[PDB]
Amino acid sequence: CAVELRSPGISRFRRKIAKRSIKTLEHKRENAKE
Repeated sequence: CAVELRSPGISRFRRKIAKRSIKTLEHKRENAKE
């Protein structure tokens, strides 16, 4: 099915959920000491 060809349903919002969790992962070992 063409789920991400013309209208990517869920995909435009699934990444926003990941961008909120992944940012915390990035700000863990790279946001401590030096």
